Amino acid sequence: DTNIVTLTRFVWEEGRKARGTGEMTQLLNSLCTAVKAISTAVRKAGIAHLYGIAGSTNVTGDQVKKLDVLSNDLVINVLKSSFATCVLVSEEDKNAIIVEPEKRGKYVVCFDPLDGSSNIDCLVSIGTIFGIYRKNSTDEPSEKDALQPGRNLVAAGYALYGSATMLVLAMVNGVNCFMLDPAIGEFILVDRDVKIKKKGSIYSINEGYAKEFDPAITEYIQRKKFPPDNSAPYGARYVGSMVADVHRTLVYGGIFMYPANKKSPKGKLRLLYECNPMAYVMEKAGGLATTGKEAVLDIVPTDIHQRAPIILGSPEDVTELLEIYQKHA
Amino acid sequence: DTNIVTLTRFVWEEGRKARGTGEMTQLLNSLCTAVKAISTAVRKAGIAHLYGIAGSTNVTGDQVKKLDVLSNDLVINVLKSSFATCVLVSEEDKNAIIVEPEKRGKYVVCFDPLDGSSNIDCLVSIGTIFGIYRKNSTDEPSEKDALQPGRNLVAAGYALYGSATMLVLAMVNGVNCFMLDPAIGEFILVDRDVKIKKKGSIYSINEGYAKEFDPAITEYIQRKKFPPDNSAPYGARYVGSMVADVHRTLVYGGIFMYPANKKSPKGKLRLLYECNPMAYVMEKAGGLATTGKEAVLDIVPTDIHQRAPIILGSPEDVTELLEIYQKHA
Amino acid sequence: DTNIVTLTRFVWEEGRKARGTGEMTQLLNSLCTAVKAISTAVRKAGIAHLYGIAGSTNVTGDQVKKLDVLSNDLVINVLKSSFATCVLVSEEDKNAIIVEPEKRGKYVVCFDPLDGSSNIDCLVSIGTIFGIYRKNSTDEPSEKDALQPGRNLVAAGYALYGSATMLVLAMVNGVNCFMLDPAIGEFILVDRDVKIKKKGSIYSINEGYAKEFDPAITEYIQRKKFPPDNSAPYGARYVGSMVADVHRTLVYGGIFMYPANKKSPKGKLRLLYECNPMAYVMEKAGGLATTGKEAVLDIVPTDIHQRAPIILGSPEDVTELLEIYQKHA
Amino acid sequence: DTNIVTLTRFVWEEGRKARGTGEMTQLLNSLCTAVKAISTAVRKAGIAHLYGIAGSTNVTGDQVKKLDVLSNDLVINVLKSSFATCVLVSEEDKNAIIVEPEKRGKYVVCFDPLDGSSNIDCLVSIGTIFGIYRKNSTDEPSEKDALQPGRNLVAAGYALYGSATMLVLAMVNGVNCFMLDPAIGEFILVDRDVKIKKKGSIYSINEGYAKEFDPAITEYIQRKKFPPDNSAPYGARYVGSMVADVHRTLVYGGIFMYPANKKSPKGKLRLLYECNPMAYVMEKAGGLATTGKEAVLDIVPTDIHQRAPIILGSPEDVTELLEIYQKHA
Ligand SMILES: O=P(O)(O)OC[C@H]1O[C@](O)(CO)[C@@H](O)[C@@H]1O
Ligand SMILES: O=P(O)(O)OC[C@H]1O[C@](O)(CO)[C@@H](O)[C@@H]1O
Ligand SMILES: O=P(O)(O)OC[C@H]1O[C@](O)(CO)[C@@H](O)[C@@H]1O
Ligand SMILES: O=P(O)(O)OC[C@H]1O[C@](O)(CO)[C@@H](O)[C@@H]1O
Ligand SMILES: [Mg+2]
Ligand SMILES: [Mg+2]
Ligand SMILES: [Mg+2]
Ligand SMILES: [Mg+2]
Ligand SMILES: [Mg+2]
Ligand SMILES: [Mg+2]
Ligand SMILES: [Mg+2]
Ligand SMILES: [Mg+2]
Ligand SMILES: [Mg+2]
Ligand SMILES: [Mg+2]
Ligand SMILES: [Mg+2]
Ligand SMILES: [Mg+2]
Repeated sequence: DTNIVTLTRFVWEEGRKARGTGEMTQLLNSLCTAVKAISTAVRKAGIAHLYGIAGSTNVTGDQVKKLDVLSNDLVINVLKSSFATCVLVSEEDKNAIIVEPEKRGKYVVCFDPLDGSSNIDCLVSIGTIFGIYRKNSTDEPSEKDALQPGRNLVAAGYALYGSATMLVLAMVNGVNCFMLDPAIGEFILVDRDVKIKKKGSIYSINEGYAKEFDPAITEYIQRKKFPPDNSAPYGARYVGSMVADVHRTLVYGGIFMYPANKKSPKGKLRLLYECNPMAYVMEKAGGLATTGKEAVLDIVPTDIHQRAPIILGSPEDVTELLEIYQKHA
Repeated sequence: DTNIVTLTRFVWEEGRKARGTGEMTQLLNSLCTAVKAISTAVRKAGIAHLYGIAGSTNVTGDQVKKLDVLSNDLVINVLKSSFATCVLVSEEDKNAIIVEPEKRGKYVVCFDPLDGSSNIDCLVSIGTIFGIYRKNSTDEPSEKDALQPGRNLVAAGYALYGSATMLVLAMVNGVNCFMLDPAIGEFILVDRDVKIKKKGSIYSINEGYAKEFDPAITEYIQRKKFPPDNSAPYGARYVGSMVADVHRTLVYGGIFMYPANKKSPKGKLRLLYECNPMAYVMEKAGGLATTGKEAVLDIVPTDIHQRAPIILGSPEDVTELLEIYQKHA
Repeated sequence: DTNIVTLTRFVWEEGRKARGTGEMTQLLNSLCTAVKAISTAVRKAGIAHLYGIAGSTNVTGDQVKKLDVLSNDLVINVLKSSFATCVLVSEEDKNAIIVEPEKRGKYVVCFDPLDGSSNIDCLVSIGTIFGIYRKNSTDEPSEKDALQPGRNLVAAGYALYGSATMLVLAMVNGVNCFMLDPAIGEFILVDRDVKIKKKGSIYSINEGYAKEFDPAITEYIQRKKFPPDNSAPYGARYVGSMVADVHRTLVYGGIFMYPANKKSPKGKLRLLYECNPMAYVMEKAGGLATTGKEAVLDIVPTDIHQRAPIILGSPEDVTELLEIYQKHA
Repeated sequence: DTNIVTLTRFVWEEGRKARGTGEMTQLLNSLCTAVKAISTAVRKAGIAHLYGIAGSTNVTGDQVKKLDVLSNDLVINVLKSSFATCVLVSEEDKNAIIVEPEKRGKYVVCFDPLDGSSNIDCLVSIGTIFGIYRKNSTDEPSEKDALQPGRNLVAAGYALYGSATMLVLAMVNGVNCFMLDPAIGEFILVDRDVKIKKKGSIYSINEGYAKEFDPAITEYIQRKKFPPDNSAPYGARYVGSMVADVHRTLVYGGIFMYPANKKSPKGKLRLLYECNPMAYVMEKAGGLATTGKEAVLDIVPTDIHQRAPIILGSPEDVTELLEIYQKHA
């Protein structure tokens, strides 16, 4: 169209304001390259024979897939080569990766290189999740520097490999959506300064765990099906990939839940590279993100791979649920 | 790789056996071209400004979307130009389209040009559904020729615009999956002669209608959450696009339900271009497809736009549900 | 645009007229798949490390390149699998390939799988050339069936991997250009029934052989630079890939020459899979194609790999040259 | 491959050394986006109906084409939005474009947005040419700042839309080739620190102007055809697009000539955005670039649209020609 707002440009201009080393741009710019490479391998994964196990288990017990490994090498290498990072945390690595001194920059990046594992083989939409923190310490970089609360985030978001490829990016001022254009391989701004509705009509949870749910979730779900005021019941949606279910929740509004259950005190989703980035996006969009007892973004992690319940979405729906928990406490 | 099994080749060879006019190949071959064009517009739909209403209502009351209109023109035109069709039924047209005499062939094609409407804007996977019948009558072609039971189907299947684009094709001998390769725009065979597991671990239904469900569905869902034998409960998945939920059901096994409810005697999904094609795929894959009272494929339609409950999936799961209905009858 | 004239459709309709086995369509349709695969590997050849020698010499003494080998396997396999061919002649194979009995069809296809070898590494436009003959004999298929004059051709043309990818196709009624659309991988009709100008302003020959040229070529070139009537001199163009130089000659008009020289009685270009297909295109376009002494299309070959001088182009320019040769004879 | 040297990365690292504002990277990075957009429109130009005149004449008398206009808007807009430029000179604009104050940076960029005009319609390879100078003056930016000799260049090069898309980039330390990967839309390093052979075997000139050539060119051409030492004659190549002929000359070696003629005292190629960028590339590659009487890079321009003879290539060939001119002087 001959004037093209790309994620690359939009980023200079934003951080142009606060005169900067500009290495955030180099960082985000390297992450896009990793995102396009993953998007491309995923669009042809059965032709490239990329579905299957790799033959290892990761620290949180996931059966690793070939695409986990490809997308993880891709993200690690482009992050290093950006000269903008010093500590990397990934779902797929037991410990934090410390960047070699020549390539160090001031940022720590937590990421899930491929989220949605149960959905790879059936071609359901899948994604990549990331959060970026500035290094706070003066000490030599270490795993410690990844142990900050989600409120310290400077940038967060995700790539969605859906019917189209979208890069959702949240920073201190707001949330912006960029769609990948396959013909020129740029990320193009499509939604500016996104805000989630005050209240939704959709609830998204895996109801197969009904037997393990706490009484607050149980009551809340029953209320979504049998409204007390005789309003229309909520529709149910659970795609089964966090990135897809959170993304719909952002665009259409509503609520997404992966609560603590009887079996899991801490839920299943991982705090550093699933829960915090999603909660940061939601908060920057005007929504909320809570365990049922406290804000996800205030938790000080003690383990890079720790888990957390999460309930996120429109503020009115998330608040109604918080009240049920307070009512039971 | 220099030997390429494309959907085009695989089709000559199959129908090569029964020496043929070969116009089925011309037909399926034209449908691929429509499928690649739709796949391409969908991958860049927000950049092309293709999300939104068109500003009409279709015969079954859907709020029409720009992509409904594009994908529907694309399918109509390529079907005509194939010289293989005489009657077209589409979700988006009040009546059957009769093909102009110069372009007539012996096939009637029912299709949903873009399925998954609620999922377009949030980038969730979406699709195209079709079923092909031979003309049975000697009369001038008419809407009548689309009114055959699903058992008369000669070919059926769907395109899935997911993380990758897949063409699932069922014919008298079996079901085969072809993945679109974006670099050369061919459909490449990836799964040969697919069979669905005897029994699954996943149930897929919109539980927001709990208040309208009949007692058979209600009991069946409660049994999936609280197993009587104390086996692990089923996981829940509901993407919200028929094509995506059926596809997962085909690959991983399990069950998919869009049952009659108190509000809808006939359910919501449409018999000619949603229920029959999916039920034909399932049956050709070794699964089942029933209203709760009879086989989808035996219903003789009386209206091109009529609806039908549908419950489809692994034979063991679909049978357990049928028993509950018999138990209540 | 929702009505798409593809090479696939245009071919059914043409041969629809003369009711046919339709295996020409299957043939041309398989050749497109090979053409898109080659087009794709060529667009990324330095990234895939596809420039270089393969490490063999072919029958006419060419230093073979990796891309020669890839494009040649691709063309052989798709031709076989089309069930439309019984004898294949390729630049890259010492002898004619006889197709295994199960896959036999009635066509013999001569082809140059990758033309333009000197131009691969410098990214200059390159191509694929082919001619198709019906089998005339009743004998078991043999190399003999490829030894027919170019006038027996039923179809001929070329793919050009230039700034865009074009498939030029000549058949009994005329010449049509199809451009490959990278987004949907179809060949789309762009120029219908092409005709070359009666007279051009461009001459295309490698003038580095001035010392070996016969006196007819020498005089003709001097006349192009110093017109006797004081008209503007012709411009010179020599891309150095037959497919590119012939294609420009077709579109803009003019003349292309690879004449016999003192060193080569028969010139360098190869009769079966370079000279005949190009001469058939030219003649179907209203131009001419001659050795300097006789029509290329009338030569009865005695060797699948024999060479022939060729001078082709607008009829007025090619005739002026023929007169010079008659004048010298 | 999971480690990807892109033009983007390679540029940070180079200019990383000399700690910088980094706006050269932003500049080159914006130019790539323009280059991919042009590459994409050119690959489908006949399907998009992009061949034809626009219906104007530019300052140096060229009949303007639709693609001239598209590629020129694309380059202007991405240059502005980079915040790295203050003065733009383009073939297609009568005067220098002064950038609006908010978007000013320190660089002046001269460019030919689409070179190769005679070759667009016949699908011959075409290109984009550019040279970048730092602003030297303290005055408000003006056309004056584009009037520097080619020796002041900080960066120069070209995009080639050939069988593949290549970005050739010359800077103070050397010349590097990046190939565009269509699947991820990045420029990937393929040739590092390119050097042109000391001596070639190819001469590239439009011999249709034989009647207007000076006696030095005439003798030089005759020597290429009739070697005095009885070595093999040079091959001739003239694609007819400067970018293609210069690129081959860089890779294979040899010589390229667009000399002053009797009709044109200054030749035809344009100094600011054709001759200088090409001469800078050549010199950085170890070759030479001369008018026949002086180095192209030393000419102080007096007019943004002035023309210059140019003879460029391997140093041994270019020197032999210079000697002929000295011999005639
Ligand atoms: O199958 P479950 O227990 O509902 O898990 C679904 C969740 O698991 C994940 O795959 C991560 O493991 C998320 O993407 C998704 O939200
Ligand atoms: O929102 P609901 O009532 O669950 O409808 C979902 C169904 O509707 C459809 O969009 C068709 O209208 C299907 O693709 C999907 O199965
Ligand atoms: O280098 P030469 O002798 O001019 O050969 C050019 C010819 O050679 C070919 O590469 C075939 O060998 C043709 O494509 C082209 O016309
Ligand atoms: O047709 P001519 O006079 O040889 O001009 C060819 C030159 O013209 C250009 O098109 C620029 O006008 C160059 O790309 C090419 O070198
Ligand atoms: Mg995992
Ligand atoms: Mg995850
Ligand atoms: Mg993961
Ligand atoms: Mg609808
Ligand atoms: Mg539907
Ligand atoms: Mg629909
Ligand atoms: Mg060869
Ligand atoms: Mg050849
Ligand atoms: Mg060849
Ligand atoms: Mg021009
Ligand atoms: Mg130019
Ligand atoms: Mg130009």
